[PDB]
Amino acid sequence: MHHHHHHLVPRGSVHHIKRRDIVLKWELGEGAFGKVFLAECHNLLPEQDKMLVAVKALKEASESARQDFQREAELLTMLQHQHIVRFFGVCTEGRPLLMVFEYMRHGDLNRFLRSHGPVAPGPLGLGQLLAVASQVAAGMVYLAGLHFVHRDLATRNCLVGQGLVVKIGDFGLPIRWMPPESILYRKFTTESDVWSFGVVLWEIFTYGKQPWYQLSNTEAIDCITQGRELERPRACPPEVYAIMRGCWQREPQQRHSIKDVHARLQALAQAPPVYLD
Ligand SMILES: CC(C)n1cc(C(=O)c2ccnc(NC(=O)Nc3ccc(F)cc3F)c2)c2c(N)ncnc21
Repeated sequence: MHHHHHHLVPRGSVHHIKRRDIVLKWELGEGAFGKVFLAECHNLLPEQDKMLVAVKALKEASESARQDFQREAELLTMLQHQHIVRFFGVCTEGRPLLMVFEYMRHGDLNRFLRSHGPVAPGPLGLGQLLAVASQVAAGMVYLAGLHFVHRDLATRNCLVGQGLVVKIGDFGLPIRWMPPESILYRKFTTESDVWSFGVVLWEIFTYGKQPWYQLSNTEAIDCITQGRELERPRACPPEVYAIMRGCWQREPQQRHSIKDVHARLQALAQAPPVYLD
């Protein structure tokens, strides 16, 4: 399950949290690897008595999922960046096994985009869309630097916190976000992650619409394999569509580097261009 991350070697140990220090509130969602709960966590940070956290409860026993749980926890503790979801540790005392993350109050970025279409309620402006995009790109620059291939970058896998802080996570094939080599040859690299970033930029600029929404799953596989490109969104300035096109070069080695994509988005976010649909 985590074999593609074998070159990543953990330094220190995973942080352990006592079960009685976690107080579950209510389910936030579930999906692939178990239920996720909002909870209060005690004695985690020396400054605060209690704080809000998101807790993932492992469903299996197993003991194949237990070995995978330990490796996953070792990898998550290695990821420390302003734009990567913050992992606090595990609770391994009894069943179920728990993973604890910093709570992000505004939830997933896909739902956030869809509810702020054409926190401060209302439509996100160009500056805000560029700030979201720049933050996701900053997280992807960090993962590329670590040689960590995400494999499922999409707005549904990003979280929004206080003050519109955006962080990348992975909550559980995502064919519509994949380049041809990933669909056809299962080749997942820093370059397939940059292609998925281009699709995330398209999601941001369409306010969370599904890529290839006009097509069935089969039609979308065929279109990606044939090389058809997603259309420029109405809210997307020409400068931003050029970034998307750079991410979508058919040849992986011709795609723009995430460092340059991030730097371009930084320049545009600190600007932004005078564009009106
Ligand atoms: C949308 C709801 C239900 N939700 C999920 C929250 C999580 O943080 C969460 C849930 C389950 N697994 C992970 N795993 C993870 O992110 N792994 C991971 C991270 C970076 C990376 F590059 C690769 C990775 F595999 C984290 C969450 C929150 N923290 N706040 C609010 N809602 C949350």
